[PDB]
This record gives sequence, C-alpha cells and structure tokens, in this order.
Amino acid sequence: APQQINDIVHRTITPLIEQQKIPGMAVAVIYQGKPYYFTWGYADIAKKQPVTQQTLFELGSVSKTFTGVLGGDAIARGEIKLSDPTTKYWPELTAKQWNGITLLHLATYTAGGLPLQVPDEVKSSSDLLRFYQNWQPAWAPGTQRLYANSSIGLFGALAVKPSGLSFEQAMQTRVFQPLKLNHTWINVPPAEEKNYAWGYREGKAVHVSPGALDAEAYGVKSTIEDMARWVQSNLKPLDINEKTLQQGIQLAQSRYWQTGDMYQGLGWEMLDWPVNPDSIINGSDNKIALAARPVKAITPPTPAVRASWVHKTGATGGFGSYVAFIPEKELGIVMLANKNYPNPARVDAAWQILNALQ
Ligand SMILES: O=C(O)c1ccc2c(c1)C(=O)N([C@H](Cc1ccc(O)cc1)C(=O)O)C2=O
Repeated sequence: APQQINDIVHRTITPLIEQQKIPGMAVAVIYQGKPYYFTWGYADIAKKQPVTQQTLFELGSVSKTFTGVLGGDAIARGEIKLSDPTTKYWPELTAKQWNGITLLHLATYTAGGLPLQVPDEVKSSSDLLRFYQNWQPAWAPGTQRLYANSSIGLFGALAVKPSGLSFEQAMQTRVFQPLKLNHTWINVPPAEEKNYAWGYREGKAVHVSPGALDAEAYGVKSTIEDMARWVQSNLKPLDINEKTLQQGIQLAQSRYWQTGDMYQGLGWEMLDWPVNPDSIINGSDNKIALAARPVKAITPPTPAVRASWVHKTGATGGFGSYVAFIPEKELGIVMLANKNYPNPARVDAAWQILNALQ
C-alpha cells in the first residue's frame, strides 16, 4: 500500500487489537476507489489458522445493509412499495395494531416498538405469525425509532415475497452474484468451512446460532475482499450495470428519518460529512444506538447525499464488524474481527483512519 495508508492503519489497529484483546482482524481501506487489505492474528486459535483475505467473518447486523439494498432492488423492480401496508404482503396479519404499519416502518425501525430480538421460542412460520399478531406497539407508527431485528427482519422476508424466491435465493441472484461477491454466504458451505473464522466470547470459540429471521437481520458471513467490493458498490452505484440494483443501492442510502445528527436509510445509517467524530463515536455506543428516540419524518426522503458519512456497526456473540464510507471522497473502510468489542472503539479507529486519508 501507499506508505500513508500502511502507517495510519497499523498505528491505529495495532493498539486496538492489544487493548481489546482481539484474536484476529481484517481491515480494508478503499482509497480513491482502490482497496488495500490488512490482516492480523488468528481465525482459529486452537488450529493456529491465521486471518487471511479469504477468511470469513460473521457480519452480524452489517447484514442489514444487504437486506436494505435487496429491498431497494425489489422496489426498483416494481415488486413492492415502501408505502404498502405490511398486511398487503402478509394478509394473515389481521390484528388491528397493524393498520397503518407500512414496509417503510418495518425497514426503518419505526413501526412503534417492535423488539430488538425475535424470541428464541419462535421457530416455525406459525410461531412467527403468532408473535407479530400478539405484539403490542408502545407508540403510533412513524413516531419513534427503536433499533430492532424483528423490524427489518420482517421487512426482508416480506420484500422478497412477490419475487417467489426464498430470501437466500433472492439475495444470491440479485445482489451477491451481480456484484461478484462470490465468498459471501447466508449459509457457509462445507467447501468453505476451512475459511470460516471462529468467534471468541469469553475465550470460547463460538459461531452464530440459527434463529427466526436470522438471514434477514444478522446472518451474512463474508471476506474482507468481498466487503471491500460491497463498499465500492455502495460508494459508486452508477458503475453497477444492473439497473434495479444500482437503483436499490441509491434507495438504501436515502434519508427517511432524522434523529439528532443521524439519518435512517434502509440498513445504512448516514450523517452529514464533515461529521463531528464525537457524534458517530459516542452515537455508535449501544443504548444511544439501541435507545428509543423520537424521529422527524423526512417528507419526501432526501436522495442519497454524496457528502455523507455512511455506516453500519454489527455484531454476533463472537464477532464485531464496522463499515463506513464517504461517497464524495471515494473513501471507505471495513473492519472485521472475531471478537465482539465495543462499538465506540470501532468507530474511533475508523474515524482516525479515514480522517487522516481524507
Ligand atoms: O450471537 C447472536 O446470536 C447475535 C445475533 C444478532 C445480534 C447479536 C448477536 C448482536 O450483538 N447484535 C447487535 C445488536 C444487539 C446488541 C445487544 C444485544 O444484547 C442484542 C443485539 C448488532 O449487531 O446490532 C445483533 O444484532
């Protein structure tokens, strides 16, 4: 890499790994459109397998960026509308609290207090229906944001219904394949297990467990190469030759709601660039990120703003990830680690690197 990128990356990441006791890490910097890769430590401690550019990490809720783009792509295809009632795609959802709850509300965590987690009890299609039927909103639709797997998870499941495809097939054929993300998976195949890092929680090797709406909310695994390519695609959607996918990416970066200095997209979250690093850093802390916050509707939504800091944190029990990019500067970063360490440490390291190269 250019020495500038090398030095800022290593001088920022080395201390982070030490301070947080991170077993393995991969970083990609996208600088003037081109990716540069960095890796440290172990994908598998016990088997002494190092982190490489081919190592798969659990993205956790960074998966919501894929779900949001896939939803965008369905909109562009004319298959769904964000203004559609939820019941349009799930007529069995007859409980009266659902009146006025649209696909927009589901995608943007504004349905009125859907929970962070789908309960472990919920397994079957009939279990899921019962869960949403029984759910009682704390707030009217479109008044408060409460970050929720159960909200965008349901969005993803419904958004693919008109296509006739499973969520996984839709994602593979409409997002992964066109973008040549050939080492990105909802379900890791046996042939790729050699590359699948272990997550580490309290020193034990762990992988994410199956759960209702897992694929939609937190279930994507990917390499640093594919995630750099994901960032590139979201940095420059006009280079994408598939019309609906290009359009879907733009819709995922539109600003639907504002709370404080942040704007809600589909999966992605955005702030105006230049950002106050204390906003993104402190703002990334859970329970500001996971707290109930009133939202201002952006009527109509602002199309993707180039001068934005666009980002998403994500975790699983054993993994911590972060992606951030600034379209205007052709600049971005992906940080993948096999330990779930605090969001603020991720965003601080990310800002230190991008601010230096900016
Ligand atoms: O191991 C798992 O099963 C697992 C699954 C999904 C998530 C996490 C862990 C996880 O930590 N997040 C956070 C959100 C979250 C934070 C705290 C918490 O207790 C649950 C979820 C995120 O990525 O946004 C998740 O969304």
